Amino acid sequence: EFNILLATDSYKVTHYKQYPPNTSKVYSYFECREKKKYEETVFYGLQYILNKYLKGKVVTKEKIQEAKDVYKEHFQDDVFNEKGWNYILEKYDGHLPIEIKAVPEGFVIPRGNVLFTVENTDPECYWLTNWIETILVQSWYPITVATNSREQKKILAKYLLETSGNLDGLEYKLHDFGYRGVSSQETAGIGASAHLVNFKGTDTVAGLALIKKYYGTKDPVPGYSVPAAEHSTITAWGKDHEKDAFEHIVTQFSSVPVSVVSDSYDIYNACEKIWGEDLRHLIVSRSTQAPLIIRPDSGNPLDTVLKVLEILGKKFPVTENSKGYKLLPPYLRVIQGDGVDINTLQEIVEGMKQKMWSIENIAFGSGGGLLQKLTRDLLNCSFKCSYVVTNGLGINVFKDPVADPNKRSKKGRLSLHRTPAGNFVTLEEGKGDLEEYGQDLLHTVFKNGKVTKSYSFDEIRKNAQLNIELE
Amino acid sequence: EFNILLATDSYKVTHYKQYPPNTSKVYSYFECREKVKYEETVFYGLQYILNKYLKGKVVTKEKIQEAKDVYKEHFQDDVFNEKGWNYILEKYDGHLPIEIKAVPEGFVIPRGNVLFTVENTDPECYWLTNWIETILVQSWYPITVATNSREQKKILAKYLLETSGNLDGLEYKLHDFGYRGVSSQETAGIGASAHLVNFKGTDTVAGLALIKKYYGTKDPVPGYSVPAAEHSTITAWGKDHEKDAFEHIVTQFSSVPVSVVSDSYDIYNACEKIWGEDLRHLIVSRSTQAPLIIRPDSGNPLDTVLKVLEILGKKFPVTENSKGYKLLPPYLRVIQGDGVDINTLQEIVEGMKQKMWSIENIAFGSGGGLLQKLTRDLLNCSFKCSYVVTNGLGINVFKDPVADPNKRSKKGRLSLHRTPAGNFVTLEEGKGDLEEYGQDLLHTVFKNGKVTKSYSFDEIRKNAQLNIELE
Ligand SMILES: O=C(NCc1ccc(S(=O)(=O)c2ccccc2)cc1)c1cc2cnccc2[nH]1
Ligand SMILES: O=C(NCc1ccc(S(=O)(=O)c2ccccc2)cc1)c1cc2cnccc2[nH]1
Repeated sequence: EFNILLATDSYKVTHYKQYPPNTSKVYSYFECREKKKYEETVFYGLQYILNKYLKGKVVTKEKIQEAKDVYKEHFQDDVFNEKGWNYILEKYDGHLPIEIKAVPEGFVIPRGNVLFTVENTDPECYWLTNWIETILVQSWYPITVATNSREQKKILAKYLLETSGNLDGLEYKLHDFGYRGVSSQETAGIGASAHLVNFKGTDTVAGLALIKKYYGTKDPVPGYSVPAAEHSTITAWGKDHEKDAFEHIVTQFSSVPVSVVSDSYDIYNACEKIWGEDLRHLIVSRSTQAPLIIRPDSGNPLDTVLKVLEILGKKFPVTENSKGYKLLPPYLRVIQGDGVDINTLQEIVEGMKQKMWSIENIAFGSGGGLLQKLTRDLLNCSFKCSYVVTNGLGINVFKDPVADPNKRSKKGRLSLHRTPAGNFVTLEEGKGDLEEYGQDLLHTVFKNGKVTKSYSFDEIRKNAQLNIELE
Repeated sequence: EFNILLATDSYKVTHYKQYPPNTSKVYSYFECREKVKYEETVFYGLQYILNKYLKGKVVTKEKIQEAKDVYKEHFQDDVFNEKGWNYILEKYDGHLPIEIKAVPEGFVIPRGNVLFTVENTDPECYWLTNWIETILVQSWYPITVATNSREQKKILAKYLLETSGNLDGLEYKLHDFGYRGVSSQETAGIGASAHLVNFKGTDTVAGLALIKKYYGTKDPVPGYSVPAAEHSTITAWGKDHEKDAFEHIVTQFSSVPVSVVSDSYDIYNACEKIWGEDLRHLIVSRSTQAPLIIRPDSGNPLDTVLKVLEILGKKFPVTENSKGYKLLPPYLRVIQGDGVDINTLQEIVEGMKQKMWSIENIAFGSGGGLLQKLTRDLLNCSFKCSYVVTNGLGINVFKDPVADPNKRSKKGRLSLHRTPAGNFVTLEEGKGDLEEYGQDLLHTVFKNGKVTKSYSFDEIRKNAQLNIELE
């Protein structure tokens, strides 16, 4: 079972002995710190952590004893704050005396702004605010997946609009292939849910149950997929029977969309001779609601996509759309799901544009690039103490390392506001109390063991919309 | 609750319909596919997956109904194999009719070798082998963390041996700081445990319980830490009271090791004037068993380490060890825990060596670098079908994409052997049965719902030792 007393960085066990004596309040905040790309971030994922790990009776006698036993051996010393944890158990029935205020989930906020704050609500628990730093900071992951996914949606929207004149199908242009490529089952669910803030296509099934349990949608599910082959279902037929595999699969799935990986032996032969000649009659007969989606899966991504389109364009009837770009017939599409990250995505769509191919023709799958190849450094997600009260006096505190001004932190009590021009600003040093900038955009989402404000997945999706979608 | 029917890539739900008719066996294997770095891998983490997710009754009537209901919405159609899953429920009381063979955990094996194989044990469940691809392929993560951690240990060993003449303390030279920097609590535990295959220092407490539950150690715990400050326990004292904070902290922890982050405002001032003058009397009085460990945390990692050492060397009595390298007195050490990955680690120890500083003086902390900044591409961890039986006939199968020879997969039934020179070789096409290469080194680790062979964490550590440790 999960034990919050064992869910912190080891050294934090020792911090209750290190704060100034007579400290009654420790107040800390989280930001995606500005660095001297990724100018704005999607705030998403805190509600998951609040519900799964922080709410309700999270302290018990048994959990306190288990932590005491572990830390005795881990430190080879008795340094654990048993008294402090006992107090929470006795006084609050094991509920955390903490208040967390946060910007609404889905909100899109420029770098360098307060996203949430944490403070103790009982003077005895001054040490608790930063105990939970470690678990709260893991919100960096859904924030970063959601943000990077959104930035890819911006690229797709730009190129789809330019080559087609509209945004039809945008929400299915980047499919999550990352289940096998992430570090754990839990990460899979969290990451997939973050991608679904921006798109509707996922093969990472774990995301669906997470959204249903912690957020909720009006629709039965937040994400969708369609039938498709993998290399094993082609290669199992034997090297000389690739055509037989293709025919069997597209016939099994004749009335729904189906994707067929086509590079087991020779992608170019498969497109030109197998699909383009031998089995063409099974392709040209398909419904617009049930295309074949050809999937290359190796070679230089841009070079391969362009060559595949070039081949298909000569075996199938291509049209020129009203923007002047080439368009495959509606029963035939392509998905590139190898080597796709934000950089290569951009390279591929720009390459297609240069060769006069509409982005209507293609969709992308991304796995490791979408869900695993991300770190806390990308957006400088960071949690810092900005305000303490000692001997009844509040003091504004901060770090400001001489050799790195980028690591300077904010001072005092913080609040988030709209500017007169409709942008965002974080006020420091309690200046929000002057009420010169309208209402604080941070809302209490957690207090004394209870989740106090929640958002549905639908609301989050609404908040995270692109400007171009809004327009 | 976890549901194995919902723990696969969506498209695999549709694969049972795509294999050749009358296929009775699907046999697949995992390797770290061959491409100058990472020539050998540490096999670790499958035992966790087998126990947490695959063993025992993993199919229930309720789980089948849940999956059916989810997939109907996710695919907007009825494509889920209810019959196949009901078969497993009724015939085997929901135990998976699968056999997995694997190399022992902790084993260090060159790239491009079979590490584990999977096949179904009931002809009706031919589809099951690749259903569990997704969950098994997540073994990439503990393998990759353990491997990259071990590669860092090789660097540290080389330089510690050169500069000091021995390997004392090697096992505490790379400390895990990665708890906040990984993508989930589950990942935290898995990754921390993988690092502990090589070292004993961790702040990622989640790793301890995972090891205790799934592997086991003779010792009470597999990993250790010591008291230490964070920026908040320094900055909370106020900007003008950094000295007061330092004095309080080292006095509270006067007889155990303590690390104190010293760069809140000016690391060089902190080292030269606060530690080196104002509080020097509190440092030179400490026990060899209780050093102060000074922690810089910003600036260029190499330049900052070198400058910190130069400052301390002029304020404290430095000796020259038997190798001719400079050594701080035993009550004083440094830890660099900012910007550390395998590359910067190498740069720092080489720079220290060039400046005649012993590696005895320093330890490293690594967070995102150690546990998060890794992907499945680093070692090319991959699962592929190599052998099928259809119409009673076994066929060797494989992919071999024309544009990427590096993605070619192995053919037929596989086995792992010792060569005459004592190295590893993987035999394909069932050739292990020719008995020209002695016994198969893989062991059956899972069969029909039961874990059939397992390893303690102590044995895994022994298997993963460096050659230099063995010498
Ligand atoms: O083909 C796969 N999944 C099915 C699949 C999803 C989306 C698409 S699409 O073109 O975006 C699309 C979306 C919506 C409606 C129609 C078409 C095609 C097919 C798969 C490969 C793979 C590789 N690695 C890991 C996991 C994977 N899933
Ligand atoms: O200081 C920290 N932990 C305690 C800490 C562990 C090991 C060391 S050591 O020098 O390797 C050492 C090991 C064994 C015996 C003596 C000395 C020093 C101090 C910390 C910073 C941080 C930053 N980010 C995240 C999480 C962190 N923990």
